[PDB]
Amino acid sequence: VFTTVDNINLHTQVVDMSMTYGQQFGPTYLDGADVTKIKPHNSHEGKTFYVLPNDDTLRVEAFEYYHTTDPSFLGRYMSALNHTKKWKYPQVNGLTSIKWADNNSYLATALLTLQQIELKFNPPALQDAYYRARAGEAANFCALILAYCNKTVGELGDVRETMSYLFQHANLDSCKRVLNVVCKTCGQQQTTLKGVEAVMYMGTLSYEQFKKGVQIPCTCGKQATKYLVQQESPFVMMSAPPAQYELKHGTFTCASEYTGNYQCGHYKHITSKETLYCIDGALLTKSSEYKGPITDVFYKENSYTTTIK
Ligand SMILES: CO/N=C(/c1ccc2cc(OC)ccc2c1)[C@@H]1CCCN([C@H]2CC[C@@H](O)CC2)C1
Ligand SMILES: [Cl-]
Ligand SMILES: [Zn+2]
Ligand SMILES: [Zn+2]
Repeated sequence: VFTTVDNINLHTQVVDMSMTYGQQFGPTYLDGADVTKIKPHNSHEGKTFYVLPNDDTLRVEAFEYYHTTDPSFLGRYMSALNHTKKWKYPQVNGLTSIKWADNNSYLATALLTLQQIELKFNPPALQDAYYRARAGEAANFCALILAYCNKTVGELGDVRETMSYLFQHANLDSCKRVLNVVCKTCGQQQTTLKGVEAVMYMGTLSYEQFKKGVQIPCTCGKQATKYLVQQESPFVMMSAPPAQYELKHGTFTCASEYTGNYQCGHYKHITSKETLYCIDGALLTKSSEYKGPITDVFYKENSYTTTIK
């Protein structure tokens, strides 16, 4: 029998049927399933089991693969894998999606988004899982996302919360956003964001509107105008409270629709390819135009410098 924490460095161990896996190894999982209360079977010899990082070597390996120090991570990860592996991951419109189960609509929408933006995860667990998931095997990636976000299967989620959590574990250091807020009493004031903060915004969905200028409260009492001075990033995420919004073809990359409230709701994913495709888990519907309660819109960027002198 073998044990590991990353499924990359494996360790050979001893087969003894009298003691539960929990008494010999500690908490043990086989392909997600909690076998801690189980004693070893004759058919298990040679398989790979996961265990918690109790050995100092396993601590190091788990940190290098998952980029977290949380001891419970693996536990949570494995618990999530017990469900994500049962889900169906149909190909829909050239992307990997999830047939609806366990309120996963936010997860399916985040999954489709991740497959359409240029992102480079730093943790190897995530890089490996990402490439597997882009090809259709997305159980591990979804379990890892649930784990990194401290969400459980069935638990309610926000697509923006998920994307932001994950961006933290991505190489966005080269990203840069220069803004300029212009109040008529306070004057002009410029700011520069780098990293994760440069690729997200909250307040408006329209990126063209962010470039033209958006009204925001100022402390003096007036409304100030914030406009985008410079964007250096592979993508940009714009969020806003759900509202009826008209997605025009060729003007965005993809978008999150949300119907419902803080208690109960359902997420749909819209993407602009050669026309507007609406991916509701395993369901797909095409349309030339789309109007819906949008809350996230994702745009592609390379380098932008404002024309406002
Ligand atoms: C009722 O939804 N309102 C929302 C909201 C509010 C204010 C916002 C302000 C923004 O900045 C200007 C940007 C985005 C905003 C989004 C979200 C969007 C939909 C998904 N989440 C989940 C959160 C966990 C659980 O409660 C289920 C819903 C709620
Ligand atoms: Cl409802
Ligand atoms: Zn002011
Ligand atoms: Zn309800």
